[PDB]
Amino acid sequence: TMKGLDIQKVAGTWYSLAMAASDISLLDAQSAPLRVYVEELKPTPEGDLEILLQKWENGECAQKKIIAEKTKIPAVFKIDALNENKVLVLDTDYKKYLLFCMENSAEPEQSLACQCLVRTPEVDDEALEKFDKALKALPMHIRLSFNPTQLEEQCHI
Amino acid sequence: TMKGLDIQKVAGTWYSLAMAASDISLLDAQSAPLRVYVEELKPTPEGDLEILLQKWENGECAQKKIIAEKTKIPAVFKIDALNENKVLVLDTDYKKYLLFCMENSAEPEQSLACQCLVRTPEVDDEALEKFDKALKALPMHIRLSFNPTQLEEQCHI
Ligand SMILES: [Zn+2]
Ligand SMILES: [Zn+2]
Ligand SMILES: [Zn+2]
Ligand SMILES: [Zn+2]
Ligand SMILES: [Zn+2]
Ligand SMILES: [Zn+2]
Repeated sequence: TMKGLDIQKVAGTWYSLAMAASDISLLDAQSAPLRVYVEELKPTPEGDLEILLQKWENGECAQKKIIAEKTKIPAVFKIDALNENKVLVLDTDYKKYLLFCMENSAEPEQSLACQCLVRTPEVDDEALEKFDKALKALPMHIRLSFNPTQLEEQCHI
Repeated sequence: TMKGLDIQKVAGTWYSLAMAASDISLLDAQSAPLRVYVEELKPTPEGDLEILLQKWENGECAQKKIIAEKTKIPAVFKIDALNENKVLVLDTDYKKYLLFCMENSAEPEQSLACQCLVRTPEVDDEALEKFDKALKALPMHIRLSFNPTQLEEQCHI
């Protein structure tokens, strides 16, 4: 988990370039439970974190606003959404990429999903290498990526 | 492509441990067109290669045989497959792992799919690292990894 995280500097728009998870079924279908496309991060003054993302539901992408609550580890947040209860920030440079995981701490290998976010819509090979470097110590069995045209196509339905 | 490959040596039982493809839709469900699980390679006296595999098609785990005809490259075979034209053997050591891709000469990008095969139904980190470096240049938007108790389950789950 990240040390020295300044949550306020992650604010603004983001794109889901890649995602990976501990169980194939968490991401394989367009309707899979952790297939989510992050659009905005909105930190609060108190230091909580609003996550704005799109999820497929009943034929259409739908916006979800997930309130991530501050905890005693600065880069760990508590949630009650998507059947997860934690959001972990692994690393970011604030201006280019951000790596975050979600999991259900009660069954982590059934529930862990990590994403590589980028600030701009392009395939950033260096951000992906950082992502893959973070992932090799995690029990991932599926990894997906989306170029900018593919990402927009996910909700162009 | 591997060079000085000895087809007779690859004969015998194998298990599909990991899979990767250019297009998510080639592998993202059991029903997906290139989700195949290889059971046995059967080299012919004539230098061809019969490939036995399972494929979940309707409600079944269909058993399927594909005949891969020799070409004037020892590591490339012609098939008419699922909708693929070639099987390319990239690397092997006969008794641990074998790496192969399938593609269509007509439109390879929307058709490339590769697999890491192992002889024992064990997760083998060394085979998987060979696979990853074999593929680090290719634009694969889906990569899948199976566990020990999927390796021997019919159509892996
Ligand atoms: Zn709060
Ligand atoms: Zn468990
Ligand atoms: Zn590149
Ligand atoms: Zn595992
Ligand atoms: Zn629509
Ligand atoms: Zn022949």
